[PDB]
Amino acid sequence: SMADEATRRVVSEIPVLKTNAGPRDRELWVQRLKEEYQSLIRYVENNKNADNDWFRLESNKEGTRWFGKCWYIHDLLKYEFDIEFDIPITYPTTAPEIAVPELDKTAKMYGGKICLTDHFKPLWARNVPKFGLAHLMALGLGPHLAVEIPDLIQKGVI
Repeated sequence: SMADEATRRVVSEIPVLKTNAGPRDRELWVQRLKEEYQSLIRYVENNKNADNDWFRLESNKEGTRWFGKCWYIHDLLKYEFDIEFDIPITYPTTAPEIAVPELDKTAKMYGGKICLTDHFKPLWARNVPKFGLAHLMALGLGPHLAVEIPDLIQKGVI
């Protein structure tokens, strides 16, 4: 319950996605992407109320390449990081691999691609295709930054 209660507490205000289709899937992809932007923009607006407007994302015309910025705040000091990911052909079953290239200074990184907890993959698999890029940010990058950025600051690499 407690895995289930926690996820829900983090994402219940984020629009659930419905369409089970990846980039190759024509109108279903077009519909999927509209769900991605729907879910992304509500999260971002909710984040403004939370005084935790911690990321911007944008995509190419076909919505297969993503890039943007995240912001972490430690001891009142703000840190910015460039982020990117491509959409796997197998999305939304296969979660994308988020890259923070400029950190490629930490061991939790293979080219620029961060290393999430072993707990993320099962968490994503249990929810396919309801979770999207909003949830990847909310349940993946978010908790990663809360462990990684304090560690790197302490290690004097940031």
